[PDB]
Amino acid sequence: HHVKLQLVAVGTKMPDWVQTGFTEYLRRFPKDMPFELIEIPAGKRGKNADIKRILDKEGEQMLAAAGKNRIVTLDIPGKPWDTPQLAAELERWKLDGRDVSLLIGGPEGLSPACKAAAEQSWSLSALTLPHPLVRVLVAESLYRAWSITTNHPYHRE
Amino acid sequence: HHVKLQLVAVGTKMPDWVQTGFTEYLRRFPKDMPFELIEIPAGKRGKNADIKRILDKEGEQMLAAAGKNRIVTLDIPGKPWDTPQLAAELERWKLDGRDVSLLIGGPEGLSPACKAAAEQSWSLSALTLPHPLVRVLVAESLYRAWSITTNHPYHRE
Ligand SMILES: Nc1ncnc2c1ncn2[C@@H]1O[C@H](C[C@@H](N)CC[C@H](N)C(=O)O)[C@@H](O)[C@H]1O
Ligand SMILES: Nc1ncnc2c1ncn2[C@@H]1O[C@H](C[C@@H](N)CC[C@H](N)C(=O)O)[C@@H](O)[C@H]1O
Repeated sequence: HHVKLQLVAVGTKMPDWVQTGFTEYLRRFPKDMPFELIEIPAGKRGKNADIKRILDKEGEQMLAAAGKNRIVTLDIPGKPWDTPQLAAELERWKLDGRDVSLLIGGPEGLSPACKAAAEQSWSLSALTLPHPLVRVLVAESLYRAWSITTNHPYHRE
Repeated sequence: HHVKLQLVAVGTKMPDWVQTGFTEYLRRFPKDMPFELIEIPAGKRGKNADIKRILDKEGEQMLAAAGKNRIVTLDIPGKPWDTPQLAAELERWKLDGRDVSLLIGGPEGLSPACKAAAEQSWSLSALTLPHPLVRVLVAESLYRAWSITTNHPYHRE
C-alpha cells in the first residue's frame, strides 16, 4: 500500500551543507514512499572506554528502531548494487510490503548483532566514507532509483 | 616540488550546498598538494543534435585541459579503489611528480577519446552518481587518502 524507507543512523548534528542536501532529496520522495530519518544516540567515546560495549549498546537501539522491518545494512563489504539493480531492489521491497530500515553505523561501524540481523547488505563504495556523506548518498541513490520506477524525469541523464 | 590535483569537469551548475561542501574539503588541502577545479563548458542538446558529435567536442576540450598531465578518469566501470589503495595511488602520483587531471564527464558521460586517453580509471561506486556529488566525493576521498599519508587526524578522527 505504501513503503517507508527509514534510515536508522548513529550520530547527530551534521554539517549544514549536509543537512541541507539530505533534506533536499528527502522532501522529493512521494507520499506513498516516504523517506525518514531515525537517529540513534552515539555512545560516549573517551579514554579507557569499552568500544565493544558501546557498539553493542548502539546496535540494540538500532534493532529496537527497526522492529519487524526489512533490515538492510549499509556496509562496505555488502552488495555493490548499480543503479538499475537498486531500482529492482526497491521494486522488491515494494512487493515485500514491509517498511525498510536502512542501518548506518557510527564511528566504529555496525555491531555484530546488526550484521547478523541484516536481510540484505548494501555497499555504496569501496571507500571508507564519512557518515554524513553516506546519509546524502543513500537519499540520492534511492531517489534516483525511485524515479526510474515511476519514469520520472530526474533519472533521464 | 608540490604536485597538483586538477579536477577537469564538464562545466555544470552546482547547488549551493554542494558548492559549500566541495569548497570545505578543497580548502583543507595543503600547499604541498593543491586541489583545483577546471570546468569545461557543456554542449547544448539542441533538436536533432547528434549526441556523439556533441560528446567529442566536450572531450577534446577536456584533453586540452589535461595537457601533458597524468590522466585519471572518474568512471563507473573503472577501478573500485578502497581508501588504503587510494592513498597508495596518491603516493604513486607523487613519485611521478606529474600533475594529475581527474576527469568528470557531462550528462552523457565521458567522450570515447577521454576514456581512451586514460592512464587509469577510477570508480567511486557501482551507482550512477550525479555530477555534483562526484565532485564532493573526489574531494573528500582524496583528502582522506592524503590524511592517511601524513597521519593527519581526519582519517583517524
Ligand atoms: N562504502 C560504504 N558503503 C556502505 N556503507 C558505508 C560505507 N562507508 C561507510 N559506511 C557506513 O558508514 C558507517 C561508518 C562511518 N560512520 C565511517 C566513519 C568513521 N568514523 C571513520 O572514521 O571512517 C559504517 O558503519 C557503514 O554503515
Ligand atoms: N560511480 C562513479 N564512479 C566514478 N565516476 C562516476 C560515477 N558515477 C558518475 N560518475 C561521473 O559522473 C559523470 C556523469 C554521469 N552521471 C554519467 C552517467 C553514466 N554515463 C551512466 O549512464 O551510468 C560520468 O561521466 C562520470 O565521470
